[PDB]
Amino acid sequence: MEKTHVQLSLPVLQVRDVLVRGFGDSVEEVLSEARQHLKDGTCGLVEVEKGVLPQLEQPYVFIKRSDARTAPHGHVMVELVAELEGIQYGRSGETLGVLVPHVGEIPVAYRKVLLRKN
Ligand SMILES: Nc1nc2ccc(I)cc2s1
Repeated sequence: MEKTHVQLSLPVLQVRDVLVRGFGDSVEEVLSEARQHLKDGTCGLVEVEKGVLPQLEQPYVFIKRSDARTAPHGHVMVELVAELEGIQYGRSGETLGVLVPHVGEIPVAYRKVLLRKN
């Protein structure tokens, strides 16, 4: 009975602090693990700038904006899209960041999102 969307506040991490630099070894695994870490409260977000992606591990999981009107309760509506070797699995809007495991690193901010659970 999972609701279609969940309001989450994600810790924003600096890339050089991240200890576990991705979720796994295949597109299906990284999407699965991302969704589990989101449910457990153990997922962080790295904002993408020059130099960030080469310091993280593929496949990547991005959170991308899913619409233009829903910022319900101050949370941007987003969905997950994976990337491996330049091919994306999903099509969505602008990237808010790359998701990574959170294992206790100190964040620099929080990003409020309304996440589509599949
Ligand atoms: N299918 C499911 N994916 C997710 C993603 C985030 C959260 I919180 C719960 C679930 S259950």
